[PDB]
Amino acid sequence: QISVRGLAGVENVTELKKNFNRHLHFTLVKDRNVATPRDYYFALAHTVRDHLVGRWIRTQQHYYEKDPKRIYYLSLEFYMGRTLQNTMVNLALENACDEATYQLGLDMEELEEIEEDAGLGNGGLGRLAACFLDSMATLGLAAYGYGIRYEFGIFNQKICGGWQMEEADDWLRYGNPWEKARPEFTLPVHFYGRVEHTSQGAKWVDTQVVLAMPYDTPVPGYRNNVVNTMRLWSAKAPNDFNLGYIQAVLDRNLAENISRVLYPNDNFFEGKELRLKQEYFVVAATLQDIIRRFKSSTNFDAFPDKVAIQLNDTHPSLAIPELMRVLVDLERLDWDKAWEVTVKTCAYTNHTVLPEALERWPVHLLETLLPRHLQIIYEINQRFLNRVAAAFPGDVDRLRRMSLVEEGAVKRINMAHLCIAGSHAVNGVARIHSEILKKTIFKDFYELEPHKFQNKTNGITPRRWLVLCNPGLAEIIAERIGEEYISDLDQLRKLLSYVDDEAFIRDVAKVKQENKLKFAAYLEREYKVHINPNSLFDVQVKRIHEYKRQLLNCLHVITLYNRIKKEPNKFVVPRTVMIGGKAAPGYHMAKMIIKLITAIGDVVNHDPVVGDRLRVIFLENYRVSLAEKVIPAADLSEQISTAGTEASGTGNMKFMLNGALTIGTMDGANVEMAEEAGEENFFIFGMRVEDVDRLDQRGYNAQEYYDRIPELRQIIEQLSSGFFSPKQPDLFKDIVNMLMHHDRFKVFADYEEYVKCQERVSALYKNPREWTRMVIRNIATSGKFSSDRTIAQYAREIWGVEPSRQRLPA
Amino acid sequence: QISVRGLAGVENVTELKKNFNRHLHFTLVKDRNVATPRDYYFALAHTVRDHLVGRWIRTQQHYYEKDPKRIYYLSLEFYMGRTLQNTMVNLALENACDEATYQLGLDMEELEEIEEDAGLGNGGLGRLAACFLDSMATLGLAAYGYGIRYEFGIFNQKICGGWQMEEADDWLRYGNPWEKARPEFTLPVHFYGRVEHTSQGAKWVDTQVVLAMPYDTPVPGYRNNVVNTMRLWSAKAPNDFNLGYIQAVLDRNLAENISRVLYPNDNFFEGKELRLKQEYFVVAATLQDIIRRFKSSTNFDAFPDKVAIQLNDTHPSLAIPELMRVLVDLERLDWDKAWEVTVKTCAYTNHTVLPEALERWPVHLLETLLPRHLQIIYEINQRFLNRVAAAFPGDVDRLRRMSLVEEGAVKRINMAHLCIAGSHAVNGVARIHSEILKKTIFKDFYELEPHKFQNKTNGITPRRWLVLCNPGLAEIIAERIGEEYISDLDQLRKLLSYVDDEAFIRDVAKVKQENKLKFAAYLEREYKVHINPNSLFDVQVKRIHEYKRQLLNCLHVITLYNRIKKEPNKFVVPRTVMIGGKAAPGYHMAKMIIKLITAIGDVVNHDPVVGDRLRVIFLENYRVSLAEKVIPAADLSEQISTAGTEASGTGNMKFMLNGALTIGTMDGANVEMAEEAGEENFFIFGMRVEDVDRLDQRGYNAQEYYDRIPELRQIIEQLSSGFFSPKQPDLFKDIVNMLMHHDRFKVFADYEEYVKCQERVSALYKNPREWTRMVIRNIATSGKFSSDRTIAQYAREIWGVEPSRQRLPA
Ligand SMILES: O=C(NC(=O)c1ccc2ccccc2c1)N[C@@H]1O[C@H](CO)[C@@H](O)[C@H](O)[C@H]1O
Ligand SMILES: O=C(NC(=O)c1ccc2ccccc2c1)N[C@@H]1O[C@H](CO)[C@@H](O)[C@H](O)[C@H]1O
Ligand SMILES: O=C(NC(=O)c1ccc2ccccc2c1)N[C@@H]1O[C@H](CO)[C@@H](O)[C@H](O)[C@H]1O
Ligand SMILES: O=C(NC(=O)c1ccc2ccccc2c1)N[C@@H]1O[C@H](CO)[C@@H](O)[C@H](O)[C@H]1O
Ligand SMILES: O=c1[nH]cnc2c1ncn2[C@@H]1O[C@H](COP(=O)(O)O)[C@@H](O)[C@H]1O
Ligand SMILES: O=c1[nH]cnc2c1ncn2[C@@H]1O[C@H](COP(=O)(O)O)[C@@H](O)[C@H]1O
Ligand SMILES: *Cc1c(COP(=O)(O)O)cnc(C)c1O
Ligand SMILES: *Cc1c(COP(=O)(O)O)cnc(C)c1O
Repeated sequence: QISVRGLAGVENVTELKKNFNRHLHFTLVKDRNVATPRDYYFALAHTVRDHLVGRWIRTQQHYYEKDPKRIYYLSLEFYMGRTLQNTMVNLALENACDEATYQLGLDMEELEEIEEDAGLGNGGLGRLAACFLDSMATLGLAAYGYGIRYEFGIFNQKICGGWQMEEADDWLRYGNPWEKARPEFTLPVHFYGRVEHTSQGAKWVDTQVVLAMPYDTPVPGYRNNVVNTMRLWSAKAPNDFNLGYIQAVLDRNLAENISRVLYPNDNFFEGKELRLKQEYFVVAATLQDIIRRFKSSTNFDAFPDKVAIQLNDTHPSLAIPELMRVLVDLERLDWDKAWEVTVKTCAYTNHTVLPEALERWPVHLLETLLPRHLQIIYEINQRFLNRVAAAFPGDVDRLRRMSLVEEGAVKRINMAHLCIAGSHAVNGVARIHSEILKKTIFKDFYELEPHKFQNKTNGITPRRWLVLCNPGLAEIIAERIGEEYISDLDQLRKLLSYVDDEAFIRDVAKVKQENKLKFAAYLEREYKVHINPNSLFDVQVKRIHEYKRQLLNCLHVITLYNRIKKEPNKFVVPRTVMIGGKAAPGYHMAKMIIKLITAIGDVVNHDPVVGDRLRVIFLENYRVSLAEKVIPAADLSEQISTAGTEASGTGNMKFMLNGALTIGTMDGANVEMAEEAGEENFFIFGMRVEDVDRLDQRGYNAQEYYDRIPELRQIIEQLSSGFFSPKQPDLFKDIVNMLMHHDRFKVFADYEEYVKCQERVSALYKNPREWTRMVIRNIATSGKFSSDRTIAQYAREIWGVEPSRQRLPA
Repeated sequence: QISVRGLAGVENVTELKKNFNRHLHFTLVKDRNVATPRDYYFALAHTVRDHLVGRWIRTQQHYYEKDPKRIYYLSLEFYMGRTLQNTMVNLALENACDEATYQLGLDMEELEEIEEDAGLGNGGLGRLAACFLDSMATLGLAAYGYGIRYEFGIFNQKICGGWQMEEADDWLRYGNPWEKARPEFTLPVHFYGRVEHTSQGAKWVDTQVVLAMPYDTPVPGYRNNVVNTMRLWSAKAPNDFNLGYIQAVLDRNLAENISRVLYPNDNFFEGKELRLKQEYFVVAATLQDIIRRFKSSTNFDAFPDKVAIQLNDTHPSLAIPELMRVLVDLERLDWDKAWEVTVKTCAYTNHTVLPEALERWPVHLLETLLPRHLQIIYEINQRFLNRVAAAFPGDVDRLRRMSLVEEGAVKRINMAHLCIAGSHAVNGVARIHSEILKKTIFKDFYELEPHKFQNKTNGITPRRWLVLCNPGLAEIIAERIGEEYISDLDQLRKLLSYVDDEAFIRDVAKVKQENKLKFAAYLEREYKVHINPNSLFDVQVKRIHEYKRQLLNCLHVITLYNRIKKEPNKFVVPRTVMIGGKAAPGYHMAKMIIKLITAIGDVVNHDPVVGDRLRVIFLENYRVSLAEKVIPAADLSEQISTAGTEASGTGNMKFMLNGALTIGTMDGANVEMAEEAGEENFFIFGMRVEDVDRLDQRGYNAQEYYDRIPELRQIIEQLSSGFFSPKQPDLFKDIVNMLMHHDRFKVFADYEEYVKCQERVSALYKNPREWTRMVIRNIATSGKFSSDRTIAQYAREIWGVEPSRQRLPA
């Protein structure tokens, strides 16, 4: 049908059809007469999966032969989404499979909807790991993703009476065709025990053993025949575990609980023992694999030349003392040499400056669970603080500020300080964020070792986030500039010469309209809600956090409603305001915000005077597969975090690539986005970081804004009096109290500028031609935000390896 | 190589080789360079598995079209063993696969040793279900086996310091290629709750729900292209289960524990709640399947014409009140009509007369877990006792004896009485056992309803228990009488005309010698123990129970040892005495017996004066795959239970088919075996049932035997004084105390006759020609003990269906 989806040759189509029928019969044990749509999905999945095998075996044997430097990306989260369409895209099989299934009397898009998301992450950090794997494979790097195979990923969100309910994400129920179990490569992981000091150094003894069983998932590069591996560990009890009899067998669950469920708290660090076990589990098993592979090529001098370990946040920070443990205790290397190797091997990426999110493990937990690692941490700390004292003699306060050990009621280990000490590179994820790191929370470390600190601005893969989710846009772009931009997104700059092209303007606007029509139909079919497809699609999708300020969006929505009620017969640009995202289960305020959004919707959507001029919809169960649907349909992207709080954002980039304009603060990657597109092509508002700082020094008084802005006062009165909850008039008292007395994120301070900026958005939307021209200027300058660019910078500036777009033989 | 293993045609061999290579590549994702023997096993397994698919689909669709009466065999145990060789045998693929693998440079027998046993049973009852499935498929019956997919089967037995240790049987660790998960056919099972009485009858409400997910395993008939299904249920938590958040997800384990582990207690009934849950779980899920299939053909009059349910012991006895529940509560049938349907549908098989093994569930457990079923049981009981009162007016003691409710400190439900009341047929498993049922424990029920009581003497499948495990014997038999005996074992009678045939005598003896050589080599390679292959292989393998009297065997062994020590320079027939079997983990005496056997071995095997004239070996981890090795190697089969205690035995039949002579009491199927072969061709000794009865009336005094038999006294003195345990002289005091003061099984009473009979065995073994001639007379008359005969009797006399050896189209 469309060019970017590849060739549908007679020979390929015939072959796909017969392999489909073979799998239906031999693999699924069904015949056409009782087969369901799910059976058909699995037959297709197995058929496409077959095409990965040869490339996967030969990629991995190629690495064994050529022995390049290996990149190990350690993460507790890999937010992969669906795999079927992505595999077809990267293998150039999409049109062929579409034709093959059409000829068998099936709709491939319907079959694609059956696949469960691999929801093994919370949001941005987990999705970044997924985009990175795609880019590393596309750039021909010998890269491995290592994590945990959670039996249950991020919870499915149900909305009941306006409240979030959580249910288990049983994503493995029907099986996972994309994983290959490797029980033969099972490895032991140790917990508890005690440290014994012999003549020949320390020994960790009397441990409890949990087995780590790997499951391998292929990661195909874009049309380069490279297939890398994501290896995820599953927890298994040893066979003599607890070995009255029946209870001992049932107690195996205790060991296997390690890989049972993803922790869904993305707001606040909680020192839970099970989480600590997960963190060590992934680290201990992974490092054995790394070392095995390094030995199968005595001398650890060459270790950093052959191995890079990237830590996705501090979550796998135990890699640093674990590497030291193995090198010192098992390999008998001297401390200083082991430390040199460790530092040159490890690099650390930070994802937030919010103090409550930083990992600070109680010493008493580490003492019980990992006694040897605590000893090693103490020794790392002593040697590090000796270096600080020599560099800054007499600066006693610096010593306590930089210590890996935090003093207080409970002693804690600062995992971020551990990561900086033990890594040769530390990076933030957007230019402003990396600057904030050097000026604020890690200032002392930057002064000691300035060379360690880098920036690596985030990116997204243009495969999933353009070609897969928005084929209509990919095609109209390809018609003008060819197909090379898919693996070289900078080429989108060529589209600037089409900003005055009448055909292209019309095509861009047509693709958006079709996407909006498709999404409007999806909302009725799956959720029974009606929307006007001619309205401006105003979208804020991301996890629910106070710093992300969904509340500020709520205030604007109520303002528009109140303005309509005040002057009903005046014209306003119709809007469909869509807010979606999950709240961490223990985050009370976030759960209240969800309830507020639905409550606003209940009043607004049923007011006859409003009509179809304003609609407020909460998008339930926001996840990767839903993002692929809503983002192509969006007109306006809400990126409205308080300046200095959102480290980067990546959703922002997805919307820019897909033809939405952005209303945003100068925060995270928004700054660089506006810089690329031009500030005149961006809807920028609000305090800058400097203005926030000035307000903090003076003290933030919300009452001032309430007193001086009548429209804001009205909203607060409505909230307080029970206008949005007639049967429970005090329902939103917590929200009001927070806004008035303890708002860390200064919602009121940005309100006026936000409302004014929103008026400028509505004004431009009235001029479809000028709206679309500005859209073209955004799409054309989105190239920097490809994760291919990001990964190439990691490769060259941190890992010390060269990327290549060169094909492996098919 | 050998004829009975089928053809190895050029076309088949070429096809098997390429499909093997395809699976290695596409299914296992390996290449020849890093593939291990386990990978090669799985490639072969998948290759053979492919050949089952077409036949499986067409057998099941054939049943849907022809709508025959369906047989449902309900069991908590299916002791299947390995599947690969059995599948090859039944499909006539063995020689072809042997050649195919040979040409790829592999040894198929080595690959076969990699497969784990499916150890989903304890012993005879579980293995009977497995033999029955094979025979039902071979006789073309529309039969389904329904049970539980235990994650852990019967424990692996390790011997440490002479003691049994149990470890988890993690049989699913590497995957199971023989099962097909059917998550789409998941069904709900209800527990707890309460009973509500409305105008429209009773309702069971406020229940907890556990999901039952089926896994299907193919059961191929012998070369008839029939492939039946064994459906095993796995427990799954519903997605809103317990739905702080983390704990709720981890608590899903509580629901899923239902199918976690097989209960290994085969001696003593224990009223454990988890076991009750298992029993209802299998029954509730199975009955929904039965009813669904019956409806997919309103009128339940025809239900018994289309459905037979066979209860393997009382373990699935809840089927009776569950069927009543569904018919009365859900389908709205009147009680009397539902009861008529239930009785005509169900039949019950008893496997023991020992009172401690009978299921007697505390009322308080049923009240909490299954409140509606308890109400139904009470109602069944009232109506049943009304019938008894009308038949035997004024007989008040009969009423309390026959009641399903047992009075006492704790009220209990007698599940056996429930089964008799609710079944149209009740059978024992050997003629003497069925007679004992009618004369003793079920006498009252027999007097009320004599027509219900039947005999169905047990059998074993000649596929697994001759062709598979003893191909050498199968071949020499086939050379003389052809191949038809494999599915018509009565044809073995033709071998009587070869009893004086010199060539055949030599061939029978040669096959035995080769089997003994092969097993002697196995013992050295896998267990590092040396044996004389020229000695008489004296074998007792079965679960360790007091009634089975492994202790009597022990007494004989010590007698031979003491006789040798008394007259060292006298000639005795050399013996290798092999005892093997698992003890239930909580059965203290059985664990002591194992320790005694190893302790005897420790003294006997290291006495220089003994030499290689006597060896005592405990066969560790006795299971189906080990039985297939040891049984073909045996010369003497020990079947020495106290008369009236072993309901049938089936091991006895396996040994008879494989060319061993039997030393046994007139117990269980031994009686019929001796009747078939002729008493002159059997080594019969000891008390008959009548003699045991006479001894009980008088009172059994063990002291009498101790006082009057000097050789017995010596052994007891040796045991008491610490001759077999020098460092713990009182180790065996429990054994001695039991033998002297509370032996339910009269070990001393059979001692003299047993020892004398053993002398007659040794005498015959000195004459190899006459030994072998008697062996031929045994093999020739073993035909009755085919499970094909057993199943044909069930079919005709209980289920009301005709068997057929007719092929389905390939
Ligand atoms: O589709 C599957 N088919 C079988 O296991 C299968 C196929 C044919 C069979 C023929 C005879 C007997 C068993 C069979 C099982 N298995 C599924 O494979 C998935 C992807 O590898 C895996 O995730 C599932 O756990 C498994 O059920
Ligand atoms: O998603 C993020 N964090 C999490 O999901 C997360 C996960 C586990 C946590 C555990 C304890 C405390 C905070 C946690 C946050 N961070 C986001 O990372 C993106 C990728 O760099 C970035 O664009 C966002 O600005 C950042 O908030
Ligand atoms: O052998 C298996 N292979 C795969 O799952 C497989 C094969 C090829 C693949 C290619 C690319 C990505 C994943 C793949 C998985 N799976 C096993 O199938 C068994 C039998 O059906 C089942 O019991 C095991 O659970 C499963 O690991
Ligand atoms: O194996 C048997 N029983 C068990 O394994 C078993 C299983 C679970 C139990 C639970 C509670 C009490 C006893 C149990 C026995 N019985 C044997 O059945 C054979 C087949 O009919 C028969 O040949 C044997 O004589 C009988 O002991
Ligand atoms: O010992 C070896 N001999 C030959 N090939 C090997 C060996 N070790 C690893 N390989 C190849 O490297 C691939 C990946 O190995 P892994 O990354 O260590 O798991 C395998 O699939 C093999 O093709
Ligand atoms: O609804 C039906 N239409 C056609 N075939 C069916 C239908 N129901 C069952 N079958 C056939 O019967 C087989 C076994 O079904 P089951 O025993 O009910 O699980 C299936 O594999 C089908 O081939
Ligand atoms: C991209 C993405 C995110 C990250 O969005 P931000 O707006 O950067 O927080 C979160 N969830 C999903 C499902 C995503 O795809
Ligand atoms: C046949 C068999 C049994 C039954 O043996 P009996 O001697 O009849 O108790 C027990 N276990 C296994 C593994 C068997 O094969």
